[PDB]
Amino acid sequence: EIIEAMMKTIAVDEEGNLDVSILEVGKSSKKINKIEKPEEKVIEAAKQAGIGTKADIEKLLNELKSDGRVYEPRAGFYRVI
Amino acid sequence: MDREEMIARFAKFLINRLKDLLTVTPKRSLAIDWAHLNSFDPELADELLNNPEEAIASAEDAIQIVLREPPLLVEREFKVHARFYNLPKTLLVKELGSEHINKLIQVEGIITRVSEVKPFVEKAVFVCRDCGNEMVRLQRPYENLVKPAKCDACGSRNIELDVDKSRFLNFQSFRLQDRPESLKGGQMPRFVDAILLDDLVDAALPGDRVLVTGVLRVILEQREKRPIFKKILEVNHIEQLSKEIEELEISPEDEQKIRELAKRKDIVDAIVDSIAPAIWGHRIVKKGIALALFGGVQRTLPDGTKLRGESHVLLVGDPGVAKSQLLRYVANLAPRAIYTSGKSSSAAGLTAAAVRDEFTGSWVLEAGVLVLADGGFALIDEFDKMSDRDRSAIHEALEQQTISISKAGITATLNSRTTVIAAANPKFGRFNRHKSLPEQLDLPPTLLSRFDLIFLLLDEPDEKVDASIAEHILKVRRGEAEAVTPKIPYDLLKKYIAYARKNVHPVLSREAMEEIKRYYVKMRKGLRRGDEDGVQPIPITARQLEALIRLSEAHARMRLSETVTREDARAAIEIIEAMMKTIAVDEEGNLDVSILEVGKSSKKINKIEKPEEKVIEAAKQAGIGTKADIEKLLNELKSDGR
Ligand SMILES: Nc1ncnc2c1ncn2[C@@H]1O[C@H](COP(=O)(O)OP(=O)(O)O)[C@@H](O)[C@H]1O
Repeated sequence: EIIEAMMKTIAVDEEGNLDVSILEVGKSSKKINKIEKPEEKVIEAAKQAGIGTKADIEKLLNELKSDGRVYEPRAGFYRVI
Repeated sequence: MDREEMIARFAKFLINRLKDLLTVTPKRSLAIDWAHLNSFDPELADELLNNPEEAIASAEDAIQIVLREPPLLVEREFKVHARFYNLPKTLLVKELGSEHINKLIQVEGIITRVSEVKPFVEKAVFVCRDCGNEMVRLQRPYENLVKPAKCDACGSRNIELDVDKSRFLNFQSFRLQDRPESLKGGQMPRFVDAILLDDLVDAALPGDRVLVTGVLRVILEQREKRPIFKKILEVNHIEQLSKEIEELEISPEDEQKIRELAKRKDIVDAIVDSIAPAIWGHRIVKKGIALALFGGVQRTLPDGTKLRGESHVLLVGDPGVAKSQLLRYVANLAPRAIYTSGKSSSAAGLTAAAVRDEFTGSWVLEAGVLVLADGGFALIDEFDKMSDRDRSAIHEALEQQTISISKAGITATLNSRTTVIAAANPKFGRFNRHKSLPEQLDLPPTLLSRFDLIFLLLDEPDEKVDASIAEHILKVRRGEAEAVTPKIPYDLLKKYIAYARKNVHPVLSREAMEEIKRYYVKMRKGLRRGDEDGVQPIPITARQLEALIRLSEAHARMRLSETVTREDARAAIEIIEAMMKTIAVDEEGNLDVSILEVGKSSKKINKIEKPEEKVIEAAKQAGIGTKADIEKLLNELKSDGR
């Protein structure tokens, strides 16, 4: 009951994934970052695949710049590395 | 004390030992035995351990007289260093303390660090124009800079060094640590820095078992206190340790029960169940580790090459499958095992590297876990998180079993004859069954071509396999007897592995040769016809054929059989076929992963795909891939600039 009440008050995931180990959920996080990682796939894959909203993909491509998943030498054009 | 009398006593004991030296003139040293001197003159041999400063000097001048007096006397009286290789007691690096200072000791261990061939001046003649030219202030190579404050002859202070008349000698400083084979029980890698002189320099490499016997000297490196700050063993003689002392020994009463255990039925099943009894399942992984412990025969061909005799294992899987625990139980079960992590906690944590010492700033070659465990095992946990320097040298240490470093003024090659039973974690958190192994593994694709066994300890939810592991963990926590205890005790099994890796050397038989041949040709043409008009898949490579023979000989050595029985070669096929499913089979067809990938499809699509608003549409109606697949294809192409 303590373990059950802990998982409920945390809301760790929809399917109860162990986000405490990877800091990512399979459905809402791992599936999106797997499909995400001129600008061919930056504009096309964001539309025909329906990966997410404009604000949702913006934070993912931003975090991809730090982890090394999206590289863009120039500001006008952005690419995925 | 009675130095002149000791010279006469040394000359009395000195003559068959000096007789062969009288023949060989270029020999610049003389190997003298302490037990021989103890038989001739026990009181003289006792002074060797008590006052080694006056004993070595008096013995050198004494044997010089025993050299010039008889015939065949050399013209130039070359320096004859008294090398006492044998001693009545053998000390340990951990047992060594401040009590044995200025005493002739014989400490055993393994060399980890070593310096270059640094020349040092023996007779430091200082050039003083005013006066006092040939004056010598005898300095030792480890000692600090010696400089007189004033000339006693004329009172001048114009002091300088005369390196034209100075007689320089060779000098090398190494680090002797505890042997990880047996002295690792103390769990303290204590070190005693030692020095080397002429005929001792370049006499041993790092990661080698040596038995040094010298005088324990001291050095006042710091001026913060009058007492010494660091002790340095002045090595008088160096010698590599014998085989019996550097290998596991078995009692004669145990040699009978080890042979009795070999005659016991289902010996293979007993050893598999005896390896990590706490963890549930993974019997294929347990048998694969068992084949790695009883490594194959290592033979050398007369053509110069040496056939490999090790089987490296890699345990890839999601977190929570007790893949790190499997590297623990084997760490204590294996005879010579160094349990370590992939994290580069030191400059030479994984592979031997070069680092400048803190004493004189000179680069010293420090060994690693793949060097100290030579002729043994090295269980590397978290193999996917390694430094770039270690990742570049493991490609050679796993196949050629050599580590050739030629940087930082240190050029040499080591012997990395270790069985790397490693375990890596996927860089995506959990391993996906829809992607190949190097796609989710941080290890390079060429590095995977070295491991003979790669098991996938994946986590799969199933009511049958989860209810068994749940009740098994409960039995382990409850303290159940048969749930934690092995069928073969760890103490006896540790000797059983050393007995097989030393005495039993199986040889291939005609029955097993036909089984290895029929299996290799059976895999051929398994999937090559599939990917026609392009890169045809190679289901099995000749590299894996050598790995199959190593596993077939591993199963014969585990049974303590001097021949590879047809049943032994069949057992290695099941383990290979089981790994096939993990990689290169039962996944993207055969040839999967291989060197880099199956290519059957990926490579095939690569050649077809090979201001870009037109090329995205061109790939659409081409039908080579869906809009989602052709999207992810160019992300990997943009990664390499394509
Ligand atoms: N077959 C098994 N039997 C018993 N315990 C297991 C088994 N598989 C996984 N475990 C459990 O997994 C937990 C973590 O093990 P660990 O060695 O840390 O795996 P990893 O390092 O991959 O996370 C342990 O508490 C252990 O009890």
